[PDB]
Amino acid sequence: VWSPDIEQSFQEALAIYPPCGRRKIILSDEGKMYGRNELIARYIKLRTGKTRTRKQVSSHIQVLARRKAREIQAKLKDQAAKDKALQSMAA
DNA sequence: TTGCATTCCTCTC
DNA sequence: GAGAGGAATGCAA
Repeated sequence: VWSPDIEQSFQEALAIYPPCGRRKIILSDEGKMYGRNELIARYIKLRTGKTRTRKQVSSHIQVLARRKAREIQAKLKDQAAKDKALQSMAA
């Protein structure tokens, strides 16, 4: 589903299409309405050839955000317990 | 526990 | 109403 090749081009898309600000929507000269994940999905097909839904992309963007949000706090908790012990014991 | 999908929300048009 | 991104849920493994 997120095979190394599809994953590669997805990582490529992330570098190609920078993250959006508050404005999430843009119109082409023909009037078709565009989002970042839609472009990302589009770029996948361009390089991979495979089909990845606009929503499949959004799901992936989410889980990567989840992970990094964990890895940072799991570090802020792995030491918060070591700090708590030394303090609770120093009492 | 979490990587997937799927709904819910709120924006532009 | 159409269609979008992103947060909320839903859901096996």
